[PDB]
Amino acid sequence: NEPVSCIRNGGICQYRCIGLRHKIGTCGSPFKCCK
Repeated sequence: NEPVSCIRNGGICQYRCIGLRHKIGTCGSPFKCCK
């Protein structure tokens, strides 16, 4: 993928995210992109 996973943006990944955290995409499958 040219755009690479959401990690390229500099955000972090986690298995699950809570409302408090915001997700703009999915870092990976076993994790999600959240900040």
